[PDB]
Amino acid sequence: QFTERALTILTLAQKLASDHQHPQLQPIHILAAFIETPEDGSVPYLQNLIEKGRYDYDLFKKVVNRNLVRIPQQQPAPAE
Amino acid sequence: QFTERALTILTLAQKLASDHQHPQLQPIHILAAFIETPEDGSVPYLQNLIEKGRYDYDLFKKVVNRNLVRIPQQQPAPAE
Repeated sequence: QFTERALTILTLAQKLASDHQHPQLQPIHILAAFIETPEDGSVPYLQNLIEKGRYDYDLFKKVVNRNLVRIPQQQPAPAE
Repeated sequence: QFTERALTILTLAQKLASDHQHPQLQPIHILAAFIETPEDGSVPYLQNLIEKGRYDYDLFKKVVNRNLVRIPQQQPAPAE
């Protein structure tokens, strides 16, 4: 099972596939789910394990957004 | 090197330049490091040398925070 923080990320990932009418929920959306805001003090964005781990978040958001654009749309009901 | 208060205030200046994705770390950031919040009780901000030294500290607050906003934003690689 999931914690409130984790379940929120899961939920948001699903939300994002629906919001963007995507047929599939991908790591791109879960990555998008973490970057809720651009807040410097937020663990989901810059206090993040990814930021401190390996890939920079200014570069990260570009990767995530590029993929959200590349992933094809549906007529909302077929999302995910 | 620096002591705990000094290394921290320098670190904060450096942190601000990278958080706001600025092209250069400068006097604005170190002033911002000192002017962490509007609280006069903050030892780094008003009961500090800043109010006691005469300078109209409200001006530093407004100019410095305004400059954190006005200073051009960059990609993570050019940040700081």
